[PDB]
Amino acid sequence: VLYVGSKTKEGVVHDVTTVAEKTKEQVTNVGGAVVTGVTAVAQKTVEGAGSIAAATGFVKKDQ
Amino acid sequence: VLYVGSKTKEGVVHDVTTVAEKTKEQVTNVGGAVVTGVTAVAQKTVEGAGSIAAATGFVKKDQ
Amino acid sequence: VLYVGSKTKEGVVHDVTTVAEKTKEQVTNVGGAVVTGVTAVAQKTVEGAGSIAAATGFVKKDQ
Amino acid sequence: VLYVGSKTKEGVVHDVTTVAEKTKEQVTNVGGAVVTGVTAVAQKTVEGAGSIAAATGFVKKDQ
Amino acid sequence: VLYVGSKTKEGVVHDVTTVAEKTKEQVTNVGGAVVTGVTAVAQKTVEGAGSIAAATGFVKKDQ
Amino acid sequence: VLYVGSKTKEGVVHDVTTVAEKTKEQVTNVGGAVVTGVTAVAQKTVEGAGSIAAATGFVKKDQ
Repeated sequence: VLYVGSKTKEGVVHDVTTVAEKTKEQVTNVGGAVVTGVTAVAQKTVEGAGSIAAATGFVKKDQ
Repeated sequence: VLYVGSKTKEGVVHDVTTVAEKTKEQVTNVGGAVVTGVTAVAQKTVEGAGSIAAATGFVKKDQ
Repeated sequence: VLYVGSKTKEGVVHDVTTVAEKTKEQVTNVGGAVVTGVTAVAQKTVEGAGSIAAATGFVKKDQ
Repeated sequence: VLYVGSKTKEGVVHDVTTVAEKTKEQVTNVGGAVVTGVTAVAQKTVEGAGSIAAATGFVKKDQ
Repeated sequence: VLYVGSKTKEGVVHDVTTVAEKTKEQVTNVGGAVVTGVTAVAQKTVEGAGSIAAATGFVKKDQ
Repeated sequence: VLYVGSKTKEGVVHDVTTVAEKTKEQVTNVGGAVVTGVTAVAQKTVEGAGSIAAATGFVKKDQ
């Protein structure tokens, strides 16, 4: 690897605008996962067997 | 690998605009996964057997 | 690895604007995970087997 | 550029919930008026002398 | 640029919840007016002499 | 730039909750007016001489 004057931009998130508006919201949850907001994940490298990069609303029940 | 004056842009997310508006919302959840918001994942490399990169509303029940 | 005058930007998050507005919100939760706010995760490297990078609303029940 | 117009809610009614359970009700009316249920009126304009907008359980015995 | 207009709620009614359970109610009315339930009126304008906007349980015996 | 307009709530009613449980109620009315339930009135303007905006449990016996 060798850069010379290069404007590299690996693995980013930007300029994310959300104008939300809810007059009413009701969330009932039992055991599970609920996600209703803004999420932003930015990773460059994730190495590993069995791993999980960037879960969101994840439900895992193994044996 | 060798860059010279190159404006590389690997694995990004940008300029994501969401104008949402909900007069009423009702989420009932039992055990499962619900996702109702904005999500933005940006990864460059994910190595590994059995892995999971960028799940969203994922339900895993193995044996 | 060798950089020379390069403006590298590995694994970042920026310029994330959220204008939210909720007249009413009701969250009932039993055992599970609920996420309703703004989240921003930025990692460069996550190594390891079985690991979890950047969970959000994660429910894990293994044996 | 992206434009989103101006909402307006001149004279509305919404989100009226009434639950009843194991409810005994006995009513005896003689010449009068009785109201026992849910009602919702939404008008924008009512004009005129002597008018009666949105009566409910009204009795009117003039001479 | 991104524009979001100006909301307005001139004369509304919302989010009215009434639960009842194991409720005995006996009513006897004679010539009068009785109101025992949920009501919701939303008007923007009412004009005129002698007008009666949004009566409820009203009795009117003039001479 | 991002603009968000000016909200306005001229004359509204919201979020009215009433729970009742194991409630005995006996009512006897004779010629009069009785009100025993939930009410919600939301007007923006009422004009005119002699007007009666938003009566409730009103009795009017003139000569």
